[PDB]
Amino acid sequence: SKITVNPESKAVLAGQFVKLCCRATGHPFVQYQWFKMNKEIPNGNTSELIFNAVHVKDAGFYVCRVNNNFTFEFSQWSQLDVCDIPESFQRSVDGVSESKLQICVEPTSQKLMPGSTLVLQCVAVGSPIPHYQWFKNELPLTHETKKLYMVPYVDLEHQGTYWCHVYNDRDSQDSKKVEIIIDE
Amino acid sequence: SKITVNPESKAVLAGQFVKLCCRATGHPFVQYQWFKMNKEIPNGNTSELIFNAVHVKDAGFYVCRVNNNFTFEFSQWSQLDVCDIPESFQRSVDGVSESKLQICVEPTSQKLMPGSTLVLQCVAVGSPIPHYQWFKNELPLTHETKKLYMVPYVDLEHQGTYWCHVYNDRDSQDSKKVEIIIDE
Ligand SMILES: [Cl-]
Ligand SMILES: [Cl-]
Repeated sequence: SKITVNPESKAVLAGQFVKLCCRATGHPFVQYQWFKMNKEIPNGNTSELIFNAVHVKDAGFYVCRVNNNFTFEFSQWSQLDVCDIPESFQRSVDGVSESKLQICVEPTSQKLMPGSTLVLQCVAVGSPIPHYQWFKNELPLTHETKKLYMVPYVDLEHQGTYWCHVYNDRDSQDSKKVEIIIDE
Repeated sequence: SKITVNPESKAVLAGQFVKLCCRATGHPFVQYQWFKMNKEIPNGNTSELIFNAVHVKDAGFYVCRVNNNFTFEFSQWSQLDVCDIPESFQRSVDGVSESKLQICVEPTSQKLMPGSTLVLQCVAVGSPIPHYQWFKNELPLTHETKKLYMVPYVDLEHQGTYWCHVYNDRDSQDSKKVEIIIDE
């Protein structure tokens, strides 16, 4: 029959306790079957899909099929993103995944020389899944929408103040504004 | 602002004309930006994302972000599946993708010997995306939910009548019931 609760797309750290939920109107008098894409997850025949301690391997797209005698309904797709980061960044994050949007890894300030690789990282967790947008000197970096902002070979033109805008539709958080100096 | 039309997950053949749609309440007085996962699709700044002649490379997960001055809303994820099949199976399918659920590639009847590889194929197109479930002698084959049903090395026990149940939530279509003989 019809679905009351659809699963949320979310970003979590590896090792954390994570659930994905699907609840029908007929609950508990319906059948549930979870899928990671077209793979029928074995023993994922319950309302909520539980990863006791997520692994990066677990990241991907999930859907839940709910049936009731005659019908069949597929839930919305849920994207599970699993980030592997050192313990040193897991401050203010326990072994249970929480929905709150929060930056775990912040960008860094660097003095590089022309020809260096510039690597900028911003890792956040939250539900709904966080989105990224990198900025340089108050302007958004066209198409820079990942945790990583990388420049293979820097010119002097790459100098400036950088930050990442992390956001969903419940919250947003700008990362530290970092300074990238390019000289010799 | 709020979203009126969310994109549907769909399966299409390569070369076909395909659209993905997102429409907000504020239309046409809003901004649209499409994404293939976290990649900001360039020039996908319109209500509908158009693939004039899809390529397999195009398959994947898409979302549309709609903003209106203050707000931001992400649509539901859409799964685009692109199947590459010979022209000989494209009968009753033109160069424009249609929503109707229909089997293009059917399983085949075979007389194999113990140790053979048994390959069973069932390819369908439709919107919402079709789902598969293989059956043997009236019983569903536990966890066989892909276009392909493959057995690397057949025993005599693999003999029987097979078919694929293709389905979404608007329609379903059973494939030809095929006979698999295992002898010598
Ligand atoms: Cl959930
Ligand atoms: Cl659509």
